Amino acid sequence: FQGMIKVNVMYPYTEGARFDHAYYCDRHMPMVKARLGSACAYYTVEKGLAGSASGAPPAFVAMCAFICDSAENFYAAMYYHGAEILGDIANYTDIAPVLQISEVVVERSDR
Amino acid sequence: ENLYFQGMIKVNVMYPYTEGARFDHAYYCDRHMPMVKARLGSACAYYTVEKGLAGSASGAPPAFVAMCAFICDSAENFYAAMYYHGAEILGDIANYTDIAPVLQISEVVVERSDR
Repeated sequence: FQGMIKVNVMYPYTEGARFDHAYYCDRHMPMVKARLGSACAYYTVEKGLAGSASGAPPAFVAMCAFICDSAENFYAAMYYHGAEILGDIANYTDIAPVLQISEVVVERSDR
Repeated sequence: ENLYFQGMIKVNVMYPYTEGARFDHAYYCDRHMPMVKARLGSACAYYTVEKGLAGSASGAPPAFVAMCAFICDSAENFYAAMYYHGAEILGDIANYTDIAPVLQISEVVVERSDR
């Protein structure tokens, strides 16, 4: 695909499953972005709070997104730096994430 | 700093991909989303929209056919808008899809890493 893409990493919520949010934001993500370099314009991070119903847990305990100009350049970066990136995951979680690549339709409505 | 969480939130609406199911991406983007934003008013700073292309596996479909996010300064303001306008918002979903979305509220930890 040619155009702006959004690579989503979405960790499903499970009661009692470990997800070290501080490590994820403070250590892991900055390292991942440093290795990705120009292959990612910016990243986003979020912490799940709730689902739709009152007291419903969120579907995902945590999520991130990598906003990139080229899907090809993103995958090439993930291939080359995969040992190091994948090797750091166990330091914050054992959850296997849902992985998706999407076309950015509206990056942000106000711009 | 604060006694309870009252920071920036991200409201995620995520439509699971279902083989052959209907999803009018044009209506969703140019009719539905601008209407939802109009009803949220100042409760939402901005919204985002995306179309699923693929999953991790080669030729694998995406988990979600379409996703959006409403970035809001207050959860309480978002919910107030949903009490006043949620009936209308939900009533419009049938005009572009029969897929029941998954809704999630998250704390924005990093809004964008380059800012």
